[PDB]
Amino acid sequence: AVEPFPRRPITRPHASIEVDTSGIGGSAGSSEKVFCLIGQAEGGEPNTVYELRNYSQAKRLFRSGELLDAIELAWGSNPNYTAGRILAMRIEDAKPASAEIGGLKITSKIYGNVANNIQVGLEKNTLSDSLRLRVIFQDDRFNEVYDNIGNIFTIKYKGEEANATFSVEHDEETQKASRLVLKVGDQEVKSYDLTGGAYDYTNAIITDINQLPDFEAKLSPFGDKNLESSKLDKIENANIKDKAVYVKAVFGDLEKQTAYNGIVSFEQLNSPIKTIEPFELTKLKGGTNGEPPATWADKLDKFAHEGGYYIVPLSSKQSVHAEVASFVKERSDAGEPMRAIVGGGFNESKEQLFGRQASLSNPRVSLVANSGTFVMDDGRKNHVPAYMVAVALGGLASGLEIGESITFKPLRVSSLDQIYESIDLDELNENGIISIEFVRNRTNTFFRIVDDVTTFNDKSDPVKAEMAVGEANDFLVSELKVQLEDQFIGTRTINTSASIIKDFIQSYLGRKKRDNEIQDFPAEDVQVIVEGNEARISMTVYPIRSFKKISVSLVYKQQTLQA
Amino acid sequence: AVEPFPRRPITRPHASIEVDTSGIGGSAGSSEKVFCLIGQAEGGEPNTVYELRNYSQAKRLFRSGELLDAIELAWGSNPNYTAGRILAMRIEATWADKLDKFAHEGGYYIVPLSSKQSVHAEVASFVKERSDAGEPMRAIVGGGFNESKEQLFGRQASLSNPRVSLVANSGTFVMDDGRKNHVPAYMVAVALGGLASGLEIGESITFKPLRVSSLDQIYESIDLDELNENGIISIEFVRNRTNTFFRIVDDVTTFNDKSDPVKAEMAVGEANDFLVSEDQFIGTRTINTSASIIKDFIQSYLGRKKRDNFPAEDVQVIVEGNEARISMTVYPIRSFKKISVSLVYKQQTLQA
Amino acid sequence: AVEPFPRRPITRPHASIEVDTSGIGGSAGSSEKVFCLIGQAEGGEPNTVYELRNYSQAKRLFRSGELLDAIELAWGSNPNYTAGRILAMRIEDAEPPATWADKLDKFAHEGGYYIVPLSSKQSVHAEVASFVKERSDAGEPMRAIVGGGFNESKEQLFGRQASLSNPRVSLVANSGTFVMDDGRKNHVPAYMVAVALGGLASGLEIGESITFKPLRVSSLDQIYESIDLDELNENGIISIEFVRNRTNTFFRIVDDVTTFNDKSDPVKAEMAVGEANDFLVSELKVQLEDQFIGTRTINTSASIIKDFIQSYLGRKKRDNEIQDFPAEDVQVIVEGNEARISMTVYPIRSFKKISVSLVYKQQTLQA
Amino acid sequence: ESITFKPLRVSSLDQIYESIDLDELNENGIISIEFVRNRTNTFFRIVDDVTTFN
Repeated sequence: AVEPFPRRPITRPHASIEVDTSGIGGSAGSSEKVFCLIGQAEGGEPNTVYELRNYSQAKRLFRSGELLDAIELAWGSNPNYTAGRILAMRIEDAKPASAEIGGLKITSKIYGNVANNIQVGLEKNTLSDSLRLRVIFQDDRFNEVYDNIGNIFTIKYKGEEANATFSVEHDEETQKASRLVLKVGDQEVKSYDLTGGAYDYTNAIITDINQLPDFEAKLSPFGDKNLESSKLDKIENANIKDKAVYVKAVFGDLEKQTAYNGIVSFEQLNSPIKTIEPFELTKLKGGTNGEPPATWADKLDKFAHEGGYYIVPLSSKQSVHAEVASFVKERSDAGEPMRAIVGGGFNESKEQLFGRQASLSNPRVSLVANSGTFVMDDGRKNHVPAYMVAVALGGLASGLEIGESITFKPLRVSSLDQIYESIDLDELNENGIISIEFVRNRTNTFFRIVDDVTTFNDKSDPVKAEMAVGEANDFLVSELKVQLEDQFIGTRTINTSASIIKDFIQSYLGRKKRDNEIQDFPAEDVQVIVEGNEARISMTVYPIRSFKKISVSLVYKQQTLQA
Repeated sequence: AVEPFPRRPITRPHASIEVDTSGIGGSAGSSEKVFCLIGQAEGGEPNTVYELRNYSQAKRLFRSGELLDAIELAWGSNPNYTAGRILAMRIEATWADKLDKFAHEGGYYIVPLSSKQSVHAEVASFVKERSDAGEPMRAIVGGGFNESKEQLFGRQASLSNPRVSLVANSGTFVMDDGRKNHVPAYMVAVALGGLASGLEIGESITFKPLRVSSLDQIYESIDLDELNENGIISIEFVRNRTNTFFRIVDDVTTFNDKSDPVKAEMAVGEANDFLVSEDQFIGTRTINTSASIIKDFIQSYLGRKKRDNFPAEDVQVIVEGNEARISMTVYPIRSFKKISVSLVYKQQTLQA
Repeated sequence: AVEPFPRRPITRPHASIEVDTSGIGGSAGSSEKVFCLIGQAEGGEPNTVYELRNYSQAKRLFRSGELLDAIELAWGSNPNYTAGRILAMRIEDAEPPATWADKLDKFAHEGGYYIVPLSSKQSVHAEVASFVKERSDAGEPMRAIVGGGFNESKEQLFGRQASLSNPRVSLVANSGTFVMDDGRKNHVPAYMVAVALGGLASGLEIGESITFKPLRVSSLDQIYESIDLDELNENGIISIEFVRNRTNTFFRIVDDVTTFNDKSDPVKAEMAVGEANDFLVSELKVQLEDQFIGTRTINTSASIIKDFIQSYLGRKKRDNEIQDFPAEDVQVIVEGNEARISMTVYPIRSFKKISVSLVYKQQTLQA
Repeated sequence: ESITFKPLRVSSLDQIYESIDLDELNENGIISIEFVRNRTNTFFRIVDDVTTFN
């Protein structure tokens, strides 16, 4: 916008400035082909989608389940490309482990049966007049102790009068601290309202009370403790004259110090409220996975408006493949383009692959034929069903640039269960099924992805037959819609508007040409007509295409040499 | 209308502004061809017409029933076309009293989810009662799971009506849950009604594909001709290619007549239902006239106009009772059903 | 097609994209000839059609039988040309079959053009003749190649060519000895030579003749004299000539004359131009049908159909499947239900006569 | 100058209307606020400046 300085106008004689920032704002680059996986694993909150950037982060969320192996293959397969973000979700529902003891709810922050190995125990430190809390968990070699818990600050009375007592008033409605009262003799000397105003934090009371001559106050010796004064614990007539009485909050100190604890969260039982008391160490119970869900449809819905383009479900079940096919379809039609890549079981006959391809013909799904073995970063050599190979292909396709085909690219696989003859790869390709070719004619022998054909049979339209072209189309039309929306909708039809839109379109297509996301655009074909409430825009685009045939015609000719 | 500003009139000295807005009014275009369904469902409140806009909303209102499978087919046969609005009603016997509720819901094609011929006759009567009013409609219907040609002919003859079409074939659709759902032919009629609703105004379903997995019966060319000539729609299994697919043979209507396209062929009937139709000089300017000089005058006029911008053989004039009716012929857009190629082999002398 | 983005419409203020793919969508190339064989064999299930691509695949699906030799000759006899697909079917009753008409029908909607039956019986020849006629009339053009037994006189050959005078059958006179990749030399009936000729004809480009193409055989049992070959050529029987005057001796296929008795029309007499006609009509039919039927008769359709036909015929000219065409004879008339289309084609003919006129003349050299 | 597609600044909305819901209200001439979600940045648009007139 043009910005007025000052913002508030003036009607004296004055000067004013009007600054235009529109020349320097820039715009967003090409969208990330974020890659989506949905998988079983231990650990992590169910039905929650996690953005992931490092394998370390993944292995902290997910604990060695098949989802983590899939993430491993997804990043690790082709290291010469920049790593993308991953969106991961845990299929099964899983209860956290819990216990009830000592006036408290104890709850795990992890979910699943592992959480039943958590155990916690609470004891009196009779030296510091405090609690001491033990937390121990074996699967991570985790052990932490929190001590001097409960003491927050102290008051000493140093007047010459014999009688001086500390007291905190209940609020029976809420069980909060209503007021702080200091008594000397038969009267209050000073008192504070704790659940509102200037004294709603303990540190401010400590600051004020130290001004009074007879009283002095200090924080706990250990740590650094401050609380909303509402959480002060109920204390009556405590004889601050004889010794410096420690003021306490027990649950508040537990909450505050455990705030950064990643293993256990605590809540208090109720109204009457139970006194916090030490207890012999107890295990958590009842943490378990449920049965695997019969439908994934309502969970795949969670990826909606998570801005990621390729999905692989970690299952071989045709029902799951039809589910994800439908989800891809509905998100595409709603204007959030998607694709899915799919694979069979461990080793399934060529008839079964045609069966799947016929039962699931859709230009936004791809089926991977081969199954094989990978070598893991753990050093295992493991045997994996073909959908894990589809995970590897998805990681590659999300690593390649927009419209850069996975056709005829190396696959970092150790071996394949089926190695197909030339004619079998011909037939699988003709049926629109992706296969992996073992290249034996070279001295170095390696595995190539044969082609990026989609499961939609009709080769006639490249936007349907080929993944790369459909992807380039989807991103083209999506970035057109979103940018024309945010740039022009609601703007006034100024007499120049058609020229401005033409310049904007030519700028956009210039960028797409620069980045090798289109072959070219004939800029003379960009035409804009503005008529009343709308603009109609027309443009010609030559799409970018991978080579898939080369024909060489080689003609021998004689030559006469003389000297 | 022209708006006065101020709205109040004034007589003391003043200015007033009259605003002609009429140069800007719009939205005068057609309705879309909203699609209509009636049939069995769970969950929905019976005999209430619901607008539906996506399958999620359908599964939210209706559940666990053949109406939701119908809505699925209604958006699944035409994936490369706009998924428009659908109107649907759970019906919990006479059906007219229910069909009355659609009377002022602006939808053009209806399908009853039933094979019962009484239902089809009721629906044809409803379509008649609406279309003779200001709001045209059509219906599509189908048989059961397998009916003979003579049964189909008997049904078509009993249901012979220029706004009803019968579909013969039945088959299997792959649903989005992956179920191989075997369905009676009236669900194929739902699929065709969905396609016809998706197509443009006066496009035609002939030679469009049907995304169906298999058909219960495959008709050879003579049987396809028999059904077509009887005004029954049939589906061809295209076998002449490795890329086999299923093709809608024609958009014929159960009223078959060679003498009028508009009643024989559904798409031209729809065009007539949606087409749009588009200067005076008075005899006091002349002492006497006749149809001959009226014709020659209007020919000179339209000759001047077409020079600035009509064949004398194509304008008719009748004068009666101080009134002259001038009737032009006009040519609407049809769709090809026949291509005739005459191939002549010549031969040529080359020389060098 | 043209498609909206999004697919579901929006009412509130928005932008929407409409995208057209016709300019990049491909088109069907020139159709492929595929060769069909029906044979006595051991091996896979009878009365089903196998597509075969490799001799190894064939030698797994079939073994040790005349069908496998026929497949071998079909690929081996045309070394210069790309080895096409073969459609092969073992036949046995579920013992010798009385009739093959019950089984030939299983080829009907396969993508196959040339048939050879591996038998000498005239009844089988009539059956395949009827089948090829049936499928052609149905709109799936085919041809049959036919041959006799081990050794036959001209009388018997003329009798057979009487029994079948037909524009879609060709009779092969000669029988001979081949040499096989198994290191074997075997005398074979003339229909195995017909298998070789069908392999070559299906390998050759569309509209290219087998006349004067070489044939590869160890020997022929009947070496016909020049008058004998002229006699058989007049009777529309294909004969193999032993070239002897050249230093190199080899076997020519003399001519591609069909068994049809009237030579006045070459489209009926000669296999090559009949095949070119069949493919031209088939491709015109199927492409115009899927292109235009059901489309709106918009005012410009008279342009668009002419442009389509001119493009198609330009493509046919490019592949040398027609000689030429006049562009201005491509004419289209539109009436409310019907497109009426006119075209002229100059078809492509093989040279079968060359006449040289040589005029000796004097020149006066002087210096 | 129209308020359509101008931003609006609010901590939250109690009713988040779906796309079909917003189309319904826009057809009825009721102004509605759209929660933009597909962008990385999430913000509230004023959908349209339609008056209540039918």
